[PDB]
Amino acid sequence: QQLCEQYGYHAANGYYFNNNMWGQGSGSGSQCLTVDSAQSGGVSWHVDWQWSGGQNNVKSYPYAGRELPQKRLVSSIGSIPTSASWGYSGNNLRANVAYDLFTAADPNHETSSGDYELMIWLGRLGDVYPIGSSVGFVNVGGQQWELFDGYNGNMHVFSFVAPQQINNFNTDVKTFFDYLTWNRGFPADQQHLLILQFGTEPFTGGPATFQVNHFSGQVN
Repeated sequence: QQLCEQYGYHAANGYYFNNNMWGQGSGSGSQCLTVDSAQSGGVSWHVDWQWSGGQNNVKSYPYAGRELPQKRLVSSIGSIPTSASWGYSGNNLRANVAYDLFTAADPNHETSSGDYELMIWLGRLGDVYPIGSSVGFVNVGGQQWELFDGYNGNMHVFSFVAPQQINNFNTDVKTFFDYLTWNRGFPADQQHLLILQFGTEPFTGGPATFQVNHFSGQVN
């Protein structure tokens, strides 16, 4: 499946993919997401892109996501085992590589995509910035991260950013949720987990390829 249109979309075997060129209007370029494998044990895919303009504007967030038929209360989730293997190539890369999760208390959350957004940046290429401000370094699930805290509209956004790129990553994402409820006031018995996604936010550069050798994730 080759997904070049702005919102070309594929789903199979419990995973979905979206080219997700939502910011294409803030610059110029092209992008195609190709699905290499989509199985119940995990997915494989890559996206090719070239992007220019809008120096500090995200052009897209191509991703694969785990299908979540029930939106579970974080306090009800035993674990979120996930595994990711990726690589980047191309010139002048300004992009990140990140897990993206969203939670909300009501299903009809009106003015935003979720009460909370939780990102985990495995990659940070070039001078690119998460939302909010640094609150320092924290240790979660066997790794040290720079935690960013901020708001994107109504949404409270927590970004755990790896100080050097992590190309092969295994964790339980519930431990990041635990960190947030023990230390940053996250209300675990009110927020339902809406989304578990993984991909790349390009800003500028290319011709580039973000290669996902393997992604898997579950909400248990």
